[PDB]
Amino acid sequence: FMAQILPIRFQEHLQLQNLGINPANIGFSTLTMESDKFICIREKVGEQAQVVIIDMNDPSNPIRRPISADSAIMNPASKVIALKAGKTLQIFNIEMKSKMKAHTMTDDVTFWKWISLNTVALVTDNAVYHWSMEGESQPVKMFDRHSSLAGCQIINYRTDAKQKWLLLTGISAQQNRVVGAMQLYSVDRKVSQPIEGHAASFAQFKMEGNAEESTLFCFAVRGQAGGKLHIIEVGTPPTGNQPFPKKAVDVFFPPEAQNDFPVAMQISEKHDVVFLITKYGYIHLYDLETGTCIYMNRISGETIFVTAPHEATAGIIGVNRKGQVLSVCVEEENIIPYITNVLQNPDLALRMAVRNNL
Ligand SMILES: Nc1ccc(CN2C(=O)c3cccc4cc(S(=O)(=O)[O-])cc(c34)C2=O)cc1
Repeated sequence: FMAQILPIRFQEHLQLQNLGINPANIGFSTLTMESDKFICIREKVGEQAQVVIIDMNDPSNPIRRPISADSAIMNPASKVIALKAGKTLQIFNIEMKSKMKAHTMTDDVTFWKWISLNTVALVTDNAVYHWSMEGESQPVKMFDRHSSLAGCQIINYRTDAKQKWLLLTGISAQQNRVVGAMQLYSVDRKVSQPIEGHAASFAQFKMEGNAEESTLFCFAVRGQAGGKLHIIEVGTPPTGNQPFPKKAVDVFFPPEAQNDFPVAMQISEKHDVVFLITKYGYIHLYDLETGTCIYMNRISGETIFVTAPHEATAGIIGVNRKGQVLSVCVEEENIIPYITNVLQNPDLALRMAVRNNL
């Protein structure tokens, strides 16, 4: 019943191999997508190291520049790029063809990522720094890394909106398992919490009855106890709010997917939906308020190794290993019909409609 409609809209936006990208460079170490505005790829043509920038507003005309850099990350909002070559970091203004800032670290930066329109996060072996692209300021140490992450491949770093709750995520191979290790740091309390987790995100959510938004932390894991998803409030609740009751639900893997696990998460605050992507290319949607599982399907034949929020649709956009750029968002006309008649969850249908009416 109602097989003709889904609660989502799947889209393919590009195929990177048709834009002259070599498939060997379509991967985590060489292809970055810091937001839905740009894809940046490092490639070596002959002996010449190049950066290719694909503007997602005009993708058919990608720009190549010779640049020697071990990593290249575009700003989420503006035509600004950060480049690193060993311990030396530079940020450039593309439009004005000019250096903005530079810094030389004393420790190697194993992982970095833009966390806002103006700030880069730097992860060394022993600490995490935030670096403004503005003014003269050097990077500022935010916290020391927790021992639980020693030896991990760092795969993500993100923060809540107010940059008071900071989350570093790595993974390690423990025999034939991929074990997630997160470090949640409170800026205000100066406290770290180690957490076994594979993918996470923050979100603001205004509870019925509350005048102020709650800051939520959502993470997913597949550990020895199976797949789990948790949704918890972090930090002091605004004065006058009731606290958000913590949610803990299962994350389903079919029997043929014993080695699948979560790899990416983005949240729609417009729809209060969590998007989780798995290693095997499955997407799951969960209600942010309750953790109820709305939808699961395999949407990609290849692993999706990078994701961002998809702004215009409040969805999730990603790149897979073959170079498909794909996205998933709420289908706003069909989601409530699906919840009503396929999930048979009228409580959720009502909550969604109450929010939509505003
Ligand atoms: N297509 C494109 C890409 C990057 C830029 C920004 N940009 C620049 O605009 C730029 C201007 C002048 C010298 C530069 C040197 C270097 S590097 O030698 O340190 O890798 C990098 C840059 C640069 C640089 O990235 C402008 C246009």
